[PDB]
Amino acid sequence: EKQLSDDELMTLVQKQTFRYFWDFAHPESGLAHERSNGGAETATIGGSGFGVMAIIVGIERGFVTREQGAERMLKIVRFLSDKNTDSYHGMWAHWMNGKTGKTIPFSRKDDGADIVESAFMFEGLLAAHQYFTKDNPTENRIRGIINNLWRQAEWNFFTQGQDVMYWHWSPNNGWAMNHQIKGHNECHIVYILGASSPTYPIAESVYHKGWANANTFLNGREYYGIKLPLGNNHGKGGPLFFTHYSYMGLDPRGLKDRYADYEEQMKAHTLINRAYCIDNPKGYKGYGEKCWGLTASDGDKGYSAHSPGNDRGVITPTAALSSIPYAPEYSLEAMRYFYEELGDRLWGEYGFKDAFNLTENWFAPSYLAIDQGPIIVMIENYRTGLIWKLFMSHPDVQKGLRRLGFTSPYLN
Repeated sequence: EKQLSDDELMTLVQKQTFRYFWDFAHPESGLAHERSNGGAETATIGGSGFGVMAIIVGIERGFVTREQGAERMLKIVRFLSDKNTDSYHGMWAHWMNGKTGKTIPFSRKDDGADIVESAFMFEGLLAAHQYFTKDNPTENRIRGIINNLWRQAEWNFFTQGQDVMYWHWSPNNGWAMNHQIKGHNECHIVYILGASSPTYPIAESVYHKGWANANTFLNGREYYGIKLPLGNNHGKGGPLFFTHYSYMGLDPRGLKDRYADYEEQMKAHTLINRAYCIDNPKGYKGYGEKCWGLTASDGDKGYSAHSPGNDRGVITPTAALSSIPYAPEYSLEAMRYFYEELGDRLWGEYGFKDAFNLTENWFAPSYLAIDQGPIIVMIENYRTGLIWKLFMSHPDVQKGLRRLGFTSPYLN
């Protein structure tokens, strides 16, 4: 078969992966399954938030019509806002039943609000609020519902009156999960949305003392000749998805606060993760320029948060692919290798399967919402900046970023 151009390849990857969020969505709610080989019943909130962004990409790419996409979006936001769908202080659980809306505990004491998952949902919903701007009954109602959900999200409750934010709260276990959200990981957007709230905002000191002070925050060390501003030391920044989940709507290009240049952060982390793979210090089969990218995913021995400090021989396609706006030539090189060389075993119904290990000759049988979503959306951000422009246009997001001391080309 003749080679696809880069534009053709990108479009095929987006279109095939889009099936996960459109055709494979729960029919009652429009929410995304956590994985293709799990419950029939489980919907994931953070992943569904990526799905919301995937729907906007799909309309713009002509995978569905605007009327179809709006209809689906209305189904989603109606389900999430329904009084019979479980919520806690305006937040949802990590998992819920995709037909009934009842919480499914993620672990024994994690059976209430998950504000990181809910923040990823709001990242998508605020983009959707800024996209569905037509004066017609469906889109008027989409915006109304989203604005009410946004105004009802009680960010400051999750501070317990302290200078930091907590990940969970439960009606049955209160604050027992006791997990402070400390930087620099995937949760940046939680503090930005907290600062942006028109109704339950956090104090600035919550960001500066809670998020911005941790062994895993200021880094500044050099790895393979590259300075990494922030993130885990031993992990050389950590799993690569830390450059994806909060930066689907939040555009890191020209984004700066008193701690970092976020464009530098995302590029440094991506190139270090790649350099680790090229170095291949553990000698795994196939690690290289064509085959790089370590992040959390399924694995031949089970799920793990793979990274240069936890390298188990598993390459995970969402790592390189979703980092496309940060190192496009290198991500396109990995994309083409995954499709053209590994495609007979890695490519299937919903795109690239979750992960593979060439040393153990293993290819994941699964697809995961949280790995598939960023592939669709970050490809689009690279090609047109679509989701970035929508999210960064929201006037509360702009207020929040200013409160926290950010500068950006979107601000002024």
